[PDB]
Amino acid sequence: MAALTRNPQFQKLLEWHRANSANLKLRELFEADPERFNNFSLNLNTNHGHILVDYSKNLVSKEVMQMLVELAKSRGVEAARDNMFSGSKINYTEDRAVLHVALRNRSNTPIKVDGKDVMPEVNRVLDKMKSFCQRVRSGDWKGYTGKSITDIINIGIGGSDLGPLMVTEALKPYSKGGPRVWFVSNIDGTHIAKTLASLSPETSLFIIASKTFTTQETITNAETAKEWFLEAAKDPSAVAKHFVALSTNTAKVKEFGIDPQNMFEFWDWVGGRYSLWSAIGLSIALHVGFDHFEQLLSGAHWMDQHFLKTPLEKNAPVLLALLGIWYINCYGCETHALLPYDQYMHRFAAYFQQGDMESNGKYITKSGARVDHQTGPIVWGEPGTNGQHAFYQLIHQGTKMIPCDFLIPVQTQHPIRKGLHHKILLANFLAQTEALMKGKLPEEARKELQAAGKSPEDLEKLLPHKVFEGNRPTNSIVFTKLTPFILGALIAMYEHKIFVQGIMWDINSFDQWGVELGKQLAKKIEPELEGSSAVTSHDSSTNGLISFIKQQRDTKL
Amino acid sequence: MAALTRNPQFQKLLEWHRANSANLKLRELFEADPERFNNFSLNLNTNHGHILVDYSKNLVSKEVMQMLVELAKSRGVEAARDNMFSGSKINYTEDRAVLHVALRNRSNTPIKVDGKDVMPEVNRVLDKMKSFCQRVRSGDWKGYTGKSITDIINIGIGGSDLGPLMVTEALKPYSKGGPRVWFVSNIDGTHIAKTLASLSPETSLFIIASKTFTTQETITNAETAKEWFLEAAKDPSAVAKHFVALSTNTAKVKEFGIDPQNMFEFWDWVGGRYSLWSAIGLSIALHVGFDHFEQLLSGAHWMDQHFLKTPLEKNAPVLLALLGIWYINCYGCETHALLPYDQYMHRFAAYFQQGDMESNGKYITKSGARVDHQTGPIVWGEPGTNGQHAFYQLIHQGTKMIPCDFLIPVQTQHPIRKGLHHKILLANFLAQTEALMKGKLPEEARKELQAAGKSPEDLEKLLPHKVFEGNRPTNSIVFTKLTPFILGALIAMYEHKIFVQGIMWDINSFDQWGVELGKQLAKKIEPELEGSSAVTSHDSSTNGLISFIKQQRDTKL
Ligand SMILES: O=C(O)[C@H](O)[C@@H](O)[C@H](O)[C@H](O)COP(=O)(O)O
Ligand SMILES: O=C(O)[C@H](O)[C@@H](O)[C@H](O)[C@H](O)COP(=O)(O)O
Repeated sequence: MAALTRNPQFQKLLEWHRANSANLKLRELFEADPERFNNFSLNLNTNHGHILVDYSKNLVSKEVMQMLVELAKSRGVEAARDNMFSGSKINYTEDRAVLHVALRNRSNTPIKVDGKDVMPEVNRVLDKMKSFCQRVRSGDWKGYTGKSITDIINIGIGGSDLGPLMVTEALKPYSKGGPRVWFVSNIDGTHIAKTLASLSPETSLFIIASKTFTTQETITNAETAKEWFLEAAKDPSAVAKHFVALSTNTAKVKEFGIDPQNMFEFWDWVGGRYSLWSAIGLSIALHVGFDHFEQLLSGAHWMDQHFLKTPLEKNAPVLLALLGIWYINCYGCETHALLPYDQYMHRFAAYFQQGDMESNGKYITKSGARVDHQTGPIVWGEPGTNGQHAFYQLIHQGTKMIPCDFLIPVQTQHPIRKGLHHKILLANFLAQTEALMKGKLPEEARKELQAAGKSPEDLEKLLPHKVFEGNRPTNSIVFTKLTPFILGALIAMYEHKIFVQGIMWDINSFDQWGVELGKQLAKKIEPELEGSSAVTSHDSSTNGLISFIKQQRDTKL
Repeated sequence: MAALTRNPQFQKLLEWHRANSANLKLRELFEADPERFNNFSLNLNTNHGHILVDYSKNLVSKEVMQMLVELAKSRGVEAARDNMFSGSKINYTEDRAVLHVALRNRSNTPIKVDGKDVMPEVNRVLDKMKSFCQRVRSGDWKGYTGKSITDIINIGIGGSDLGPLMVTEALKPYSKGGPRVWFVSNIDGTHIAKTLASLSPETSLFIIASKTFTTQETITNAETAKEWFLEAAKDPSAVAKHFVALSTNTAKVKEFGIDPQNMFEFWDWVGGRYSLWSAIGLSIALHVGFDHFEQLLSGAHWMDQHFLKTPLEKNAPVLLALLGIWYINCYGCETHALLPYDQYMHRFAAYFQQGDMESNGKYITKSGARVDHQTGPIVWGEPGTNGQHAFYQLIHQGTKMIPCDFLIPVQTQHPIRKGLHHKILLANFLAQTEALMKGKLPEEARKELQAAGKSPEDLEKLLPHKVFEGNRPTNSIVFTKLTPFILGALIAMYEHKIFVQGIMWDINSFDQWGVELGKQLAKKIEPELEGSSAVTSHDSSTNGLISFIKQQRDTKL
């Protein structure tokens, strides 16, 4: 047994679910209570736009929410939160603080690690980033032939890739006057090859993004970039004009051959999947300008303050977390879908697929005991409206329960045709959650079949296929506009959702020991692939696949 | 109850699972039997490359596979397949044939629908596509000001978008000397707006891809494109040089104002999510050339013939389907991950997320019974190695069982640094499935921590976190090279896997009444967004969300 399952508030919740959950029907919940939306939503005013978190289309009553809040309290969420914010070493397996909140601490109130305020160094690096952004964006920073930089290439993977990629994509309209940004991440040589093919060494600046500065994919990609660069420049001293580093590892940055003044530092208490707020966000700041980067940080700071100050029962990330606990630990739902009705947000789901799954895909608790309950869900999704044509069939008429978060800005960045496209986009956003809740009754579908001129036989056969059970719960998250500030608040909101769930499960949201085995085994296989000799050192499958590779790699097609 | 659960071969399978599955341990299965790879893999020689389907790292024995094959026979898979290939109207809810196999029927053996061979019309459209491709790609086809076409823009959604998108991405190296290709799909105005900003009306050719030619997103996007075009051209006759249609609806194509000689026809028996093989594939053929499109079709034809003629026990799509049934209906796994170790394949998982989930996300059977068992899984994934740094933490050390298909070409399109990148990519591909299979025992992790220099205290604290339980099953699908032919074979293989699972569940893989519902939903909300008036006609959530939209849409940020 584990902390969560031994908790009496959890036991009460589970027993309530067993006895009563069959009585929960969304249609009836709304019919019984005209104040339902009012009581089961949060309209947050940030002073820079509103964020409406509408959780009313969920399979919860007032009683269920009360039990969930009581569980958050009795799992120590409030104390755990305060410990994060104060610099306690809550990443217990690595003995590190967890301080992405410090990166965006706009108030500059001291946050101490080992008795020392981290804010001076946070701000020093931010100042460095700002200066660098001015130099590059103005054209003052020259390439080896004296030309202004037109292209920036981030080289990094996972935490050193997805954040900057997702954010630059989401904030594309804010990039006027900024250099083009490219993201190279996969070791697959296709990635760097196709990127370099469209670039000039004279006007391209590479950003080597790596906490450790030892990740194989990133260092290999970086060395490939440098080789390509030096082929043209034929001068090792020119590297300082075209390569900068975002890292915690001064020594390995120097060994690679980058100028010490070209290093933008971060700290061990910045987790990779929580790092876009640090030096790692340099490509964001370059692309959209430092002012917009500061706005992004400020939005996160607003949400941090909301999370810190707000009673749990009306605390947005807490409520989202609690709904997830309900669906995961009581209903047994494996997945959570993120469905932004926004093309600019097209990498948002992929970002939180990392942020969520790498954080909470854990099975060992703080005491060292194995969990005897579910932890993190599989996170997935694609932007609306496309999903409606693609996998919503399964959401509407399959055999899985799938909690979905639908997200949309009220105002579009592109109000073409006098807002026609956005009107339609909004209408779909609204209609889909409504339909997921309501479904379609036999009496409704029957009349439709009759009106279509179906024979009595055809109607009878078709009817069950046209009926939708509904009762599919959703969150609707609606915000004034997707500005840098609002985007920052939204990312931070989900960061804190993930944190609350982790605390409740008694797991460490901030380590990632599960990547180690794959890395070890790959290092062993790498040298074995070279040459013609048979590999027999593994299981028959691994050996068999290697044999196939060696046999097939010289075939001409 | 339903056909599957009433089936005695299924109940035998399930009973065996209950009694025996806990005793299946992958590490031990491989140690006990050096022939395991040999007995649980298929090395397919297509004469244009090999496809190795290695299913040996699955939680199966000879006996499990025997029971699964017997179940497939009991469920009448072979007869159902033959019926699909013969043009029987197996899409029973829409009374339609299901004949994507006819689209790529290179043999030209007659396939009849309603007594009439479909092949002459299939080939007539293919010939038209070929002629059009030559004219555009050669530069002969001129725009309204007399310039060659430089950009092609597919406008379509769902089945009319994702296939052409995924395939042109996957076959990018084959696009030298072809026009740039763009995909516009979302109604979100951002999609068309950002596309048009990069284009000239003089040199852009639009492809309106829509089976019905009534889909709201597509027709709206098309009308927006046409307005933009006509603002520049100022001549309705110029539309014929810049707009073509891929459709079954001649009348609606004419209504939109497209030249009848600019219409590339397909048929009702071509499902949208099975349509890239038809006229819908025109953007593929324009981008990579008709010869490469023909190779794509040929590869699918090879796999069709494999599916049609091979005994079930050695039939690749059947075996993949059966392994899925094992994990879905016996283990209860909600999801299936597709993990291609290939950047060009970056939209492959998204494509089959649609192909699989829209096909098999169903709950009514052929008999009209509601299923009392699971149907289609949630399909998801991202290319390796990035996934290793995003969500593999959860796959390795979470609380979910997740069947994964790992896919890779032996030969890379970009053998940079003398093959160094691809070597590392292959090493990771192999290591990850080995790691998922093997895990790491407490005693193995203990020895590692001891050797690392950890104190008895630090070791004990860290130990449980370093343990990998393993026993996580995978498929490895390795192919000589990702050519058009091999890609075609791989897509068809998964199409047929989906088909087999559908037959076994007794559902219609080929309708989409949930998607049809969708296309009926937003029309009611649309007029309610106009004006400042409060909406009280829906449930309080829909009402409240509409109120928020109206309150927030004029705010200046
Ligand atoms: O924080 C994380 O999400 C993980 O630790 C991981 O995804 C990490 O970010 C990458 O492996 C890049 O690591 P480096 O920044 O050290 O190159
Ligand atoms: O076949 C499918 O998978 C679905 O029917 C759906 O995804 C369809 O492709 C789109 O709604 C576009 O429909 P049109 O091609 O008619 O515009």
